[PDB]
Amino acid sequence: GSHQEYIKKVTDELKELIQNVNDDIKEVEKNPEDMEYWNKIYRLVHTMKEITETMGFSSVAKVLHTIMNLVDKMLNSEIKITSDLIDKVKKKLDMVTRELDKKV
Repeated sequence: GSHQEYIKKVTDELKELIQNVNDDIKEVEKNPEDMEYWNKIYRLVHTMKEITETMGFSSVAKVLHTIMNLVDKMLNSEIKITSDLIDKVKKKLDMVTRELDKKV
């Protein structure tokens, strides 16, 4: 129904935002200290979090919140940006993708 189309539109939007974050992570991988990509990433994730809260996707929101915490620490120089820190971000983003997949 129209409501089924709505949910499909919303989940497709979330998948596009995730792909956008993955595309920026590929770039920041080449130069981890590039705060321009970390900032864009933070704002993309914040956008996704807003959507998941609206939708009541609580399990996804909690992972997104975790990613924002980590990225915020990187932005406000609370920890040094390593390969391993980037890996934990990637690992969570993949969790987000799986958890979301369960909505269709």
